[PDB]
This record gives sequence, structure tokens and C-alpha cells, in this order.
Amino acid sequence: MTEYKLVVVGAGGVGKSALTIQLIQNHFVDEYDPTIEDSYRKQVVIDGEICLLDILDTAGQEEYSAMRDQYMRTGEGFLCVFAINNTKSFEDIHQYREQIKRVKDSDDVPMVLVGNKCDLAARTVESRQAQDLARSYGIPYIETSAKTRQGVEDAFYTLVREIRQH
Ligand SMILES: Nc1nc2c(ncn2[C@@H]2O[C@H](COP(=O)(O)OP(=O)(O)NP(=O)(O)O)[C@@H](O)[C@H]2O)c(=O)[nH]1
Ligand SMILES: [Ca+2]
Ligand SMILES: [Mg+2]
Ligand SMILES: [Mg+2]
Ligand SMILES: [Mg+2]
Repeated sequence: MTEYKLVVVGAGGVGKSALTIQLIQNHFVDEYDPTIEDSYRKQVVIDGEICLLDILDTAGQEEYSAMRDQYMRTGEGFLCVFAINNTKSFEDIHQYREQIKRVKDSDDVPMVLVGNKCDLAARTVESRQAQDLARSYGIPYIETSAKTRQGVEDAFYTLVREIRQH
């Protein structure tokens, strides 16, 4: 079976861990425990083939973000996550895109832009603004909620499959 190495990046608190845990373990993490670097692995059938997903859940807090670059190196595709109620996290997305380009030494890396926390009503990033950013990068934009599960499989499966196009 084919192995896909996925990496989830973005600012502190945007819901990287909650997204990954919802996908892999089918529950919502309500509390906020900042991540250093965690890994998850699971076999799943995507569009008709058994896939081993290896998912690296990275730190968004700068204090916990030491050595993030080395662990990301083997990443084949990246989820770049912001929260729709956190304008700064959206403005921060370029930092992550630049880091990915530097770790992979490439301008053509499989990626998906994810607007998380779409269940929340205090939206400050409109869908259209994020679509425009994604278009500039040549990548999909998908909204998610780790709380309700909306879009969660779609985000990770879009990623696994952008990889199949490269
Ligand atoms: N309402 C709502 N809350 C969410 C969602 N995703 C995450 N949260 C909440 O936001 C907080 C931070 O989530 P977490 O997944 O830890 O964020 P992170 O991006 O992994 N943080 P770090 O970079 O420090 O590891 C938690 O309280 C979590 O419940 C979501 O889709 N909706
Ligand atoms: Ca819970
Ligand atoms: Mg985390
Ligand atoms: Mg490099
Ligand atoms: Mg505005």
C-alpha cells in the first residue's frame, strides 16, 4: 500500500491538533494543550486504494516550534491552517508557505489552504478572501470544523490527492 506523509502547519491555536485528532480518532478535543511535535498513522481507503497516512502535527507556538523544520523535511504534502475568527492567523499563512518552500527546496509542493473553526460565528476572514489567496498559490481552499467534523475528511483527502497530481 502507498504511504502518504502529511504535515499540518499554521499559527498557534488554529486547530491543527483538533483537526488531526478528529480525522484519526473521531472525537473533538475541547481543551487547548499546545503541541511540540506529534505523529499519527492510520490505514484508510481513499478513492479505492489502501493508503497509509502518516500525519505530523506541528507546533504553532513559537516557544514550542524548535526543530519544526527538520521534522517537516520528509513531508510530501502540507495542510496550511488558519482560523476564520483569527485574522492574524490568515495574515501569517505566508510565513508557513515560505518555510515549506525552504524545507522542500521547491516552488511546487502539494498543499491545501484550510479555514478552520467554520462552526464559529465571529468570522473575520470571509471565504472569498481565502479563495483569492489559495488561487494565487495554485491550491485548493477548504473550510473545516474540527468540532462538527464538517470538511475534515475533505481537507485531508484533497491533500492526499493534490499529491497524486504532482
Ligand atoms: N469551535 C471550535 N473550536 C476549535 C476548532 N478547532 C479547534 N478548536 C479549539 O481551539 C483550541 C486550540 O485547538 P488546537 O487543536 O489545540 O490548536 P493547535 O493549532 O493544535 N495549537 P498549537 O499550535 O499550540 O499546537 C482548542 O480549545 C480547541 O477545542 C473548531 O473547528 N471549532
Ligand atoms: Ca471532547
Ligand atoms: Mg496542536
Ligand atoms: Mg532548503
Ligand atoms: Mg474584512
